[PDB]
Amino acid sequence: CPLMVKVLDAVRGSPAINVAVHVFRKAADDTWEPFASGKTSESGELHGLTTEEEFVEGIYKVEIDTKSYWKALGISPFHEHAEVVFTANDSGPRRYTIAALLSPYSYSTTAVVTN
Amino acid sequence: CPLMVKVLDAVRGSPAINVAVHVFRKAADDTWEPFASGKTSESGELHGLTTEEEFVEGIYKVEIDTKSYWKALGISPFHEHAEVVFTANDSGPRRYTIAALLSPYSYSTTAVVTNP
Amino acid sequence: CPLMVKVLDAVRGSPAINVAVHVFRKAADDTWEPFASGKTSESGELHGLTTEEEFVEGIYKVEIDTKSYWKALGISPFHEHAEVVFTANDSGPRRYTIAALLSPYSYSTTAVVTNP
Amino acid sequence: CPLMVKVLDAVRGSPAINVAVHVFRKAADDTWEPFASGKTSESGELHGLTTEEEFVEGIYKVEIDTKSYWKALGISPFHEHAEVVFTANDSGPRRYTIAALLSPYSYSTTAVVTN
Ligand SMILES: O=C(O)[C@H]1O[C@@H](Oc2cc(O)cc(/C=C/c3ccc(O)cc3)c2)[C@H](O)[C@@H](O)[C@@H]1O
Ligand SMILES: O=C(O)[C@H]1O[C@@H](Oc2cc(O)cc(/C=C/c3ccc(O)cc3)c2)[C@H](O)[C@@H](O)[C@@H]1O
Repeated sequence: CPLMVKVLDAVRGSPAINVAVHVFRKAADDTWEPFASGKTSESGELHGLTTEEEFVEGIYKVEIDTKSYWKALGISPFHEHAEVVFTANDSGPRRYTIAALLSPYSYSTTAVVTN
Repeated sequence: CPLMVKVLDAVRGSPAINVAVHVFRKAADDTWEPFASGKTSESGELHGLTTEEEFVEGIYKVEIDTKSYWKALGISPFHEHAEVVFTANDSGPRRYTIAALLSPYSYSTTAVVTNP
Repeated sequence: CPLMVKVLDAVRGSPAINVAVHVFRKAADDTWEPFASGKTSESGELHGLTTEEEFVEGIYKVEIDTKSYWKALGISPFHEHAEVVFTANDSGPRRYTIAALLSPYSYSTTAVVTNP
Repeated sequence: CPLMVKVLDAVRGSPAINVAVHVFRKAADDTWEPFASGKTSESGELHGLTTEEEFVEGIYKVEIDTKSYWKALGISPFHEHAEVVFTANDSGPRRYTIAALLSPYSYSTTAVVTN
């Protein structure tokens, strides 16, 4: 599992559950091609997006659909989505975790890249 | 000034200086049209991107060129750019400050929205 | 103004208003002596805590009373207060801005340190 | 394990390893009594601090020794330590995770409280 996503809710102090996540890969023509998607689990995690074989070097975009999350909780949020855009590099460690901490008017995202 | 950007560097404890910022607006055909651009000052602020008249309702993307910023400092960061996407002015005109706190493998962003 | 505090509310996208702030300084005997206190303005800023003369070298604790802030808004938060502890002025006088971004189960804080 | 700590490094994009963590409980006289301590693991985590039986309601302080962490990496940091002060409440979910994301001049901490 070379790419995982973890999403946390800073208002409730919980994992952010049932958040839609869409991953795209940047194509040669510089458009964003759908790559993988899913919804976060009860633990705020989304595993199984891709495989080592398919996750080649390139630029990827992870879009986290924060607006729908907040609206489902009855809260009015600022963003349309949270977006994380990065280059996958083979010279780095093998596993990418993209973590995001959500608030209605803010977020904070880090990458944890490990062997 | 209805849209302003503030960027801080969490490594050095300073304003993030000379950070390029490109703003796009979603057009009727659903693509991202270039809207305004600039770079942060010595105070990490970017003023004067647009005007009240031009900043109409829509969906805007503020791309903060964090990779270019880190590379110019000779460091290899993780993200390409921090993107902030939001609907603006859909309850009338507001003033928006988009703030970002940058580290090489992480960034934070928040919005401060005021009603003049 | 060598020590200033800025607090933002990540729930409402606004300055955090009327947030109490207590600053302590570690005394020679190792306890936390009260140093200055104030509350944030309508802009979420707190100026005038101290002076250049009084703000000598030392270890300072800035306690931001986030629980009191959230409770006054009728919400039940997780932390008691955000504490920011740092050595100041140990390479000569500097100006410090302590910024904090608050949510009920989370907060961020960064420092901006400038040399006049 | 009612209390866990997770520490991440926002400069390196990694877990923060071998970070000292000290937990205190606020005593009746309002002093801070040592309660539990340890160093984060290779995954940036510290488990086994306490037990359900010992972790009673009260105010706790988790001090993360960030200054030593940064200095060991050759980096000059701003803070003496990161401090997380909170009330443990039995009406809430059973497990507290205190997460912290470190930079030299900044940090960000959340609580994930789950069943
Ligand atoms: O199940 C697991 O292995 C772990 O899940 C962990 O949850 C995570 C996992 C992860 O890869 C990253 C985070 C990141 C927290 C974070 C905190 C602040 C911020 O600005 C951004 C992110 C939390 C729990 O914190 C830990 O307590 C548990 O053990
Ligand atoms: O628009 C607003 O109401 C306010 O936003 C403010 O934006 C700032 C300015 C500043 O000096 C620091 C900050 C700190 C932002 C911050 C962002 C992310 C984080 O994790 C921690 C702090 C924000 C402007 O300083 C103020 O002039 C304006 O008024």
